[PDB]
Amino acid sequence: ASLTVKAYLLGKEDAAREIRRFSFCCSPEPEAEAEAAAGPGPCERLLSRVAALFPALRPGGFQAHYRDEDGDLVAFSSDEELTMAMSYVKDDIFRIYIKEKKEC
Amino acid sequence: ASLTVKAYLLGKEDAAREIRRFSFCCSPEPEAEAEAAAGPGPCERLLSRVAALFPALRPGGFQAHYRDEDGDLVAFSSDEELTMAMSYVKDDIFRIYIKEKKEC
Amino acid sequence: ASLTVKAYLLGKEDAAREIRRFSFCCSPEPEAEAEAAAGPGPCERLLSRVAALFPALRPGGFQAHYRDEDGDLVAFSSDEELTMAMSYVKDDIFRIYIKEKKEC
Amino acid sequence: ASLTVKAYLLGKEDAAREIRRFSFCCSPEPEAEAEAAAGPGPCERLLSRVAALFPALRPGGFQAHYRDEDGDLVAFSSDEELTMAMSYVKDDIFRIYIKEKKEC
Amino acid sequence: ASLTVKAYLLGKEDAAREIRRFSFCCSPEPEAEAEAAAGPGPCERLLSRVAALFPALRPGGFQAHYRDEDGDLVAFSSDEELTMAMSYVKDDIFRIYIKEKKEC
Amino acid sequence: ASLTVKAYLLGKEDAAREIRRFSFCCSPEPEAEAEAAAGPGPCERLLSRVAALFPALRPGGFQAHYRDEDGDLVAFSSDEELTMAMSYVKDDIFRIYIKEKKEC
Amino acid sequence: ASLTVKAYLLGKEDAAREIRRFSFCCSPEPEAEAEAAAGPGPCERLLSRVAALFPALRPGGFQAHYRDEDGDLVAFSSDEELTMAMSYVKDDIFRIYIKEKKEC
Amino acid sequence: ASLTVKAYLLGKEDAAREIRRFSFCCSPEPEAEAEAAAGPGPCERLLSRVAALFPALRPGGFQAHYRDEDGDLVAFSSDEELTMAMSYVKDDIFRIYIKEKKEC
Amino acid sequence: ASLTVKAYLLGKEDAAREIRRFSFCCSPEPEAEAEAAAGPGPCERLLSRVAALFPALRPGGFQAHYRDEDGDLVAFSSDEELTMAMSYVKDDIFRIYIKEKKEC
Amino acid sequence: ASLTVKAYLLGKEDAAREIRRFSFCCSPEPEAEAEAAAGPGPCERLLSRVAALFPALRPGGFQAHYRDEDGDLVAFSSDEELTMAMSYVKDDIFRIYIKEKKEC
Repeated sequence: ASLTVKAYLLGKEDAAREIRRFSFCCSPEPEAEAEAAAGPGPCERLLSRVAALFPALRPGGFQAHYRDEDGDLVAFSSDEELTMAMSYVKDDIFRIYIKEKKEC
Repeated sequence: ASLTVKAYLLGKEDAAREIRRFSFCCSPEPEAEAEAAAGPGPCERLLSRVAALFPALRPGGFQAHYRDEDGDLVAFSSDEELTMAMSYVKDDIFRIYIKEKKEC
Repeated sequence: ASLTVKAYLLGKEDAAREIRRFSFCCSPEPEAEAEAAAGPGPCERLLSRVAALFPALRPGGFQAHYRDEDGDLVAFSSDEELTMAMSYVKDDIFRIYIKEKKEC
Repeated sequence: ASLTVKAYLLGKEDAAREIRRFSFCCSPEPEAEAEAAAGPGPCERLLSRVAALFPALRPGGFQAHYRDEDGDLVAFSSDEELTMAMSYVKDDIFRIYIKEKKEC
Repeated sequence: ASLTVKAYLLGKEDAAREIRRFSFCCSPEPEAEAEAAAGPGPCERLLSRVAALFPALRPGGFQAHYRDEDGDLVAFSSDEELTMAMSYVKDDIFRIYIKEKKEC
Repeated sequence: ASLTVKAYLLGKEDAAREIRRFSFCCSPEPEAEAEAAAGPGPCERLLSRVAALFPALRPGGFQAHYRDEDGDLVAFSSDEELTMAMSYVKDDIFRIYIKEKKEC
Repeated sequence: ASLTVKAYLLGKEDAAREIRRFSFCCSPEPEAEAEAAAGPGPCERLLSRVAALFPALRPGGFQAHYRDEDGDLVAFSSDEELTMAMSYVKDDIFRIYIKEKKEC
Repeated sequence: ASLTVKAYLLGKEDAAREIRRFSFCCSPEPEAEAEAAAGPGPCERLLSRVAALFPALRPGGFQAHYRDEDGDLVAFSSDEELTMAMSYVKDDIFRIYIKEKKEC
Repeated sequence: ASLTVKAYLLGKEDAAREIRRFSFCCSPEPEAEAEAAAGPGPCERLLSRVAALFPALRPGGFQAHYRDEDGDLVAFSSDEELTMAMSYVKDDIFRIYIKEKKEC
Repeated sequence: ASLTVKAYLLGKEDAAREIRRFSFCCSPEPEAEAEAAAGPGPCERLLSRVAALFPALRPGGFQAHYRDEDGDLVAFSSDEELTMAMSYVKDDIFRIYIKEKKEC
């Protein structure tokens, strides 16, 4: 399941500041034997890869979102919630919206 | 009864700060024998799951609401009152509105 | 459980004089056999590490605090009370507030 | 009945000098058979635990209070009076106010 | 694989200020023996050549982009992402869009 | 790992008095054999080089800082803490903030 | 390497008081045999020539600066730091900013 | 599945001439045994009920529509197409748009 | 590959007369054994389904189109040309434009 | 060299009557050994494929054109002239204009 993720980085008034467009492999998985318990999570691997590409942000300091049917930026941080996020993929493009974690 | 809960987290002037959109299983229930008295309550399981998802709040320190026909944010904390809250579900989306418990 | 501790050292009017930001390993533990009774405590290892980093203070002469929901600097010195202190961690940052032990 | 007690230690002009925030188990009770007459009292177990945590005070030399509806620091020392003290719990936080027993 | 790169330098309101049009040799590579580990990267050689031509910018202080199918300026800085950038070449012209790295 | 350090020297109201901008080689290391135990530390080599450049300060009499995500000047003096300082590098610029050690 | 240096002399509120615009020969060097150890330094020859032109200042009593990408007046006094200063030359104009050394 | 149908009857320039607002029971179904093959269809029962309410139209002489995401009046006459029509229900209101079948 | 086809039926001045919006299963295929040579074609199954839904047209007497990047109604009748038609799908909606085959 | 050909079929007043948009493989060629002299020509394979797609025309009875820089429909029938036709490809779209061969 080759899945393209188009990571929007949002700015001041929720206008996009930098777009990245990488590829992601959620349903694919490594070798079918346990070298660990079971890897990282599918949302933990996503946020580890969004943090690796953008130079403007550091890992652990950003909140990834998506747009639902109402147009609202629904956040996601879990991997049982990333599966609800990915039911909104249009063609193969999973558009996420990155916002940084400021003061309050 | 698969039931989607869209948890709005309200901010300063009751504008939404973070939206979460999980799923909830009120009328479904576990195995039909008593390993306890009867579990937690259906409102106790809801507020335990809203607190588990949001990183911005800690359990016991938030008040969950809903909108009635007048547009008012009616609070709910009981499980005989959660049944009156859930008579306002529109399609299958049970929109709650989270507010934190500050000074006074 | 990698846990970041941001140690504020408070000054005259409870304004921060020096901030340190180390990492702490409370729930992790050494080898699963007894070379002693059971190590030091998880609060004894914390206050031994806060005293090791700051040159401005000496061990046994400082009181570590935290902020609760009311904004008050609740002190902690026990390890059954450090577990109540650590239920206020926000992302992974456990902010403590150090005050020195003066005359009276 | 898990019950959180936030022990304020009052100072010179009834300003708080040290806050402790422990947990207390009034309505819970041990094994349902008599190894004694009936334990200590529920107020005797409270004041034995407030004295155990604070290093700044010694047992038998402090007066625990609470705030009533008038804002007054009503003292309590009995266990038929601790039950009237605990009808002022707000969420699960039972705020007591400790004052030491000086000269006159 | 002779590949023409038309480097647009963007200005204030994303209007082009200076255009350069050089040639680039991504899939071609030097002698088939290791004088190093493996050269620079194919994106590192691109950004080293864009910085060499423009006198108006200095290396390390510019962000190269491209236009995707939506018309958005998708940035690229990696060499596993330059391969996704170069799937949008039209005839042999790989149009990149240079933006400088200002304050915030 | 070529790493640029931009040393701000702070003044009266934490306004910068002199900026220096040198280069630093933390992860690079000398010849792979022991002429000593293991050199100086990576934080000891940093503070020895900040003291060598500025004529306005003398070695052993300055405290180097950095800004975390909260905007606070977190100090660092150790080399297990310099590794946490250097997880805030933005492009390749590691901005430190120098303050001198006065009376009290 | 003919290199033009435009020496701004800054005044009260960092406004330019006198501009000089001379030429400088950093990478060029004299006869390829040692009449000395190796001349003066390339920063020592620069500050000896800035002091020779301006009548308003005397040698040893001025601090030469440059502007980095942030707009800050980064000072330089070394000749391993003048090489980092000269990576900001725009066409062939190396703009330095002179400030005199007053009381404190 | 109680489902409200708001039947707009369109006029000359696609302006609504009469609105009816009845209720419909698509996913509900009668007794679970075959008194026939399987009833009428779920679209045949809908158009039989729209024709029963409006006095201004006669059955077999009207075309029921719906609005898609583009704002276009997409017609439907089948019951495998009514299931695509009913994926646009907003709260529980299924707005259809009735147009009569004139000359050409 | 669930693929939605929105069939516009064009009228006199290429204005839409009736819209249908069905679903189509191009890349999906039946059981992996040959009961025939290989079914109908993927364009033959499309035009057999567009003719089945619209009552206003009869099979063999309509020309299906699509819009390319120039805005022109490019026709398609082959199944090696339907694969070029379907590279213009936007989200999952494959908009075709039906025109009937009149005199000349 | 994948090359898209957009075949316009011109009508009465040189307005397009049917557009086809196929793909063409001019510079690609079959197996590198002679089963014939050398295939058909690259213009003979083009006009054999334009005649295969359009049902409205028969092979040998149409004249293929292209637009030059003056906007004129320059015809081509040779394969040393098709190479001059294909120097006007814009992105990868080689727009030809088909006209039928009538009386005079």
